[PDB]
Amino acid sequence: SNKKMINGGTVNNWICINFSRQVQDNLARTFCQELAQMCYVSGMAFNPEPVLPPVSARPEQVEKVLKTRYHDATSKLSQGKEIDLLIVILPDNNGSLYGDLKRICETELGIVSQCCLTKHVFKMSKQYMANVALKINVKVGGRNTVL
Ligand SMILES: Nc1ccn([C@@H]2O[C@H](COP(=O)(O)O)[C@@H](O)[C@H]2O)c(=O)n1
Repeated sequence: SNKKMINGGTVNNWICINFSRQVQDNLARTFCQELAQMCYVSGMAFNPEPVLPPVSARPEQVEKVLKTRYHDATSKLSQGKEIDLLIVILPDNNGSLYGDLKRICETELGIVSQCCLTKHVFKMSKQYMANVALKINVKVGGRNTVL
């Protein structure tokens, strides 16, 4: 028995920001679609479409891109609704980016985030997707089985 979802959480509103120069917009798009699909079939409610298309940014502009995209996506929502998830694509070797990302999301935006390395985005294996779905589920308030 591999882990499974007991209670699937809900992601009605999500966006993706990409920080990897090896990843074009369409690949980010396709990756997120596969991830959304896995989350759904595993037992989550998960909108197949993001609030806004993926955007690509340089790691040096992490603060600016996050706050701007957060503001723009939120303003697009029905009044009172919030962004449930930010998917972030990172270079395999990203230095301080991961930590900066987390501090901003956790303590400034108050948004749940899931980071995904470029290497995994290119591979898009079903096992990887399943694992990330499990992580996302816990983060949005769902519950998974224990081994
Ligand atoms: N300081 C860190 C810690 C994790 N990561 C990476 O982020 C991923 C998981 O991100 P989450 O914390 O958002 O679940 C992994 O696949 C991992 O190797 C990183 O790139 N730098």
